[PDB]
Amino acid sequence: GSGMKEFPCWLVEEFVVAEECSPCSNFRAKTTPECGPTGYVEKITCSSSKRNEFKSCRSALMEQR
Repeated sequence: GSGMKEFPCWLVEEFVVAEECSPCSNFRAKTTPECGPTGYVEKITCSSSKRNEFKSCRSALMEQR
């Protein structure tokens, strides 16, 4: 309707994967869209204002023997 604008910090700031992405519970994924393609969401912090966002990463490459 109005056109609310909501964005992350990694899109406008430098982020650092501090916490690898992991599976999303029944509510974790149902609420987070990042759990759609990979289903695993990591925790990246932005050096700018130290902001931790919920991103999605590949687990098959992060840790797959």
